[PDB]
Amino acid sequence: HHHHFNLPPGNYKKPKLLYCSNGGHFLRILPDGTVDGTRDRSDQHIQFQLSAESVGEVYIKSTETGQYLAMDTDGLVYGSQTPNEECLFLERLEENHYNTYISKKHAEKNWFLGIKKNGSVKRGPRTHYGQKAILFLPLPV
Repeated sequence: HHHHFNLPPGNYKKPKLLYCSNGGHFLRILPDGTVDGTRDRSDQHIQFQLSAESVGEVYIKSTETGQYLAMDTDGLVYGSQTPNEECLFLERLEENHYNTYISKKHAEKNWFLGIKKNGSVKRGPRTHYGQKAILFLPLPV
């Protein structure tokens, strides 16, 4: 409805690292549910298992902790112990080669997952099409 349907080649079979090209950070969920970006390729909290719920709809789960990436009503990204509506993301291809993650619940507002150059995760409303912060590369673990 609100977005295009260009999809990235499949990437759920194996766990992946979600590399943000903006500042070169790996998405990370700390045990306390804190979400940020880290440049430390040796972190034990940057590995995720993605799975398709519906074509183009995914869940992003931390393999270390089992926490699910989610986005709250206020646009803040957090780690959810259990899967819910806030955990569904629209996985799309962007600029022909990257992956973008749009909050399903907030799809009409174009709220995305994105990381600033300083490694801080962005609030939903601060993100938008055209930004570098929303571009991810799923890398092998």
